[PDB]
Amino acid sequence: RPGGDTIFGKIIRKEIPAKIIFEDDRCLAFHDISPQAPTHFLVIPKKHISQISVAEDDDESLLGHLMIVGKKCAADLGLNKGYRMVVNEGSDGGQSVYHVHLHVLGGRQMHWPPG
Amino acid sequence: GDTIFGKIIRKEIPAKIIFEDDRCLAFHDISPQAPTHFLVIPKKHISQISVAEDDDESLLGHLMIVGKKCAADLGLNKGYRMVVNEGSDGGQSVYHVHLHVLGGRQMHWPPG
Ligand SMILES: Nc1nc2c(ncn2[C@@H]2O[C@H](COC(=O)NCc3ccccc3)[C@@H](O)[C@H]2O)c(=O)[nH]1
Ligand SMILES: [Cl-]
Repeated sequence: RPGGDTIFGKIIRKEIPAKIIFEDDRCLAFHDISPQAPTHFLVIPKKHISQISVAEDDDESLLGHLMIVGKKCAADLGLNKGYRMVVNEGSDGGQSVYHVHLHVLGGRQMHWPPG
Repeated sequence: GDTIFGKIIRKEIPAKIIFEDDRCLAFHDISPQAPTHFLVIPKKHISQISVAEDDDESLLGHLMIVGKKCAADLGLNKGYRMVVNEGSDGGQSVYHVHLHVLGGRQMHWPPG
């Protein structure tokens, strides 16, 4: 099954419901079920890549597309004071789902350090 | 307007450079928030991610690929966190797009 069987692969194939913000042939943006800010969504590739550390050189356009879609969705959601984009890698990064994903958080002041 | 990151790209002030190519520069953060904390920045002056153009897509992805390669070279085998801040709520400190890469300790949740 295209996208794999992580929760995110299931969401891509409409097998598990999600609150979808934007969808194209390359990616999907949807709200996080455990939000850490008043607005907290995810942008994921439809292609399954387990983690950023194994992304290939030719994935550059796709990874950049996640950011472009993320910033467009943030504007569409009225995050006019800004937002934070996060990619978690591995154990120290706090990655819990091994399908690459970009978090976008806003609607409150984000603090430093970022975790 | 120019920023301190422009000065770093132009080699006018020092930074501990990790990697450079024709289109980006990676260097250690002067105010590190983890045992390893570096930045990957485009040489093109994009002020913030909110104004990035569609044609910049692959350049933005290039920052992430460079970041992950630098992280491996710096020994971050247990993982790391990549961050882009936008605007005041995002805590963006310099108005030149930059990818933070942090590791060498457990990163926590929420991410700020
Ligand atoms: N809509 C929807 N979102 C989901 C679902 N199952 C998971 N998620 C979200 O995926 C993200 C994965 O994040 C990471 O990999 N690291 C962040 C993290 C997570 C836990 C503890 C510490 C850090 C998390 O923020 C989840 O809330 C789902 O069924 N539906
Ligand atoms: Cl910043």
